[PDB]
Amino acid sequence: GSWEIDPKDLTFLKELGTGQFGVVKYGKWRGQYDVAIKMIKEGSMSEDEFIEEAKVMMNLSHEKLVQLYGVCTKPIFIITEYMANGCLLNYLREMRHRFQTQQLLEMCKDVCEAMEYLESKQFLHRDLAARNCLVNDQGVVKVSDFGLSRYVLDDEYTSSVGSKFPVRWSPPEVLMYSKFSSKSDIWAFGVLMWEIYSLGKMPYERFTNSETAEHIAQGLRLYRPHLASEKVYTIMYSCWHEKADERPTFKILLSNILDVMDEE
Ligand SMILES: Cc1cc(-c2ccnc(Nc3cnn(C)c3)n2)ccc1CNC(=O)N1CC(OC(C)C)C1
Repeated sequence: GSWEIDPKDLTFLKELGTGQFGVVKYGKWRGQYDVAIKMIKEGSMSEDEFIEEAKVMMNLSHEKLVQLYGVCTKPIFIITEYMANGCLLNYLREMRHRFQTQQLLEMCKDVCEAMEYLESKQFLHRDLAARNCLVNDQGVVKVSDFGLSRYVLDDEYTSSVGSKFPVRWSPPEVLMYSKFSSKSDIWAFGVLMWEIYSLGKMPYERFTNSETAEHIAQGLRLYRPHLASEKVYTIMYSCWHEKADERPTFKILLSNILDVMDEE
């Protein structure tokens, strides 16, 4: 099929790590083109549902999305774009980079462009956070594994009380009522900007998940990272309005980030 990649066209070269579905490896497709290969461990994925949605994910084409090239469905494999510099979260925590804030702003812009595109397709990421962003050889950040949360069978990940749930990237109405929308992706983007300007600090670093959920339920918020200007903090803070309707769109966040870039 159009979505299906012949696994005999793959050459496995390096292990990259382990995620919710198991090992990811680096390799080549037809001897020439770098790819990342997710080897989906048995029982970790609702596979038939994912296969049908891979038809829609293939067509989600934006330069700031980590592209899904295809799937191996005859473990099943997911074949994606390769990002030489790995995960954004680990990238931010490498102090050797000595990032300027203009560089941090450009990572935010990168992610916001991917997400303005997904929102234009009415497609929700559902687990946006720095761990689900990757960095290529030119320092470009792209958004990875968008939509994949729907096919995770692990109950610790899919329940809002589970140990693996993205509590610290979740708006109040997700934590209280499981009400997901474009505005929960907005909430998580603001936490992501906070992670970037915090150089990979855990949000609510001194709190448990349970204490975070009570905190944000009482109206309390993350506060300004040392490297965020007042204008940058205003942008991320706009994402955390208690009323989902009063949060910006990604088109509006993109205009604000572009505005501020004119100041560095
Ligand atoms: C290990 C790994 C590598 C990659 C990957 C892809 C492309 N390029 C590179 N490059 C690179 C260079 N160095 N390193 C170390 C990596 N890496 C992508 C994901 C993962 C693991 N997460 C995972 O699979 N998840 C599915 C998602 O599910 C939730 C959203 C529900 C989280």
